[PDB]
Amino acid sequence: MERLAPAKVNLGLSVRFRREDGYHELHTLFAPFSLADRLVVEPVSSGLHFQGPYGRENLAYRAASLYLEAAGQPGGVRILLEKRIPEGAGLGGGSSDAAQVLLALQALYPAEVDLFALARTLGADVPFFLLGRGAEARGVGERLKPLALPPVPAVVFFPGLRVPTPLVYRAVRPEDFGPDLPVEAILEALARGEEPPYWNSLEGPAFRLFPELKEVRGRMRALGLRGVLMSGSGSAFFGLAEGPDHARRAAEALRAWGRAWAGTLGGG
Repeated sequence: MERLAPAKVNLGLSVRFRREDGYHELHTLFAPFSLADRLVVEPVSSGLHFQGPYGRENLAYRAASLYLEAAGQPGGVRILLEKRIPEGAGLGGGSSDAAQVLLALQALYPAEVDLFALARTLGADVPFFLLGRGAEARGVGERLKPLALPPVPAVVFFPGLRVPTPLVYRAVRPEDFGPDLPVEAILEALARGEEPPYWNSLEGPAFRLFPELKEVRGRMRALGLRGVLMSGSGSAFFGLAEGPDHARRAAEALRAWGRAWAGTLGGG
């Protein structure tokens, strides 16, 4: 079986306050983006044979192991993961990989396994990717409500500036806290091709600590992209294009400074 595991971007991210539990309450939109890892998943008589980054620590490996356990060890599987999405950049490739492995095994080895229970065990964004569409999220990003997003042309850019993800959160200050995102107005702005009334509260600390990031945004703005945001905790950025040729040409120009892809954001 072949599968495609699409990326996501956070189409706006607002840090609402610090919770009684010490994490930050978010309000954020998750939008699928068409850049996708390719997975080949095939049943075999025995064993779990996995090729991809991180070996046994890969979320998709853990997904397969959990599934086969839940299903009463119905047989083996061979999984090949070909990465197209950069890792640890706010794009959710690993979570998407794991979702597709769950869905593939569900088809290959039906056994009334509760995929969402497994996905919540795996955590991160696996429950989101199982939905196959956009979502509005609260809590720490895990409390989901489905959201229909208009499909629009977009560009994702990866500058190669990795820091541990807790850093950007530890750097957040009360002065960075925002209101809820105006969800309907953001959707309207996407469909109308306007500048969306969104923000990413994490850009507060991130641009203060890493001024290189403002240069990334400026470069994307100069190519005509609208609504340029760092995606979640970063460091990937996205921007909205006027049309598919514009997305392609802006992505091509950005390759001078890093990795870029033209695609579609939203769609379900």
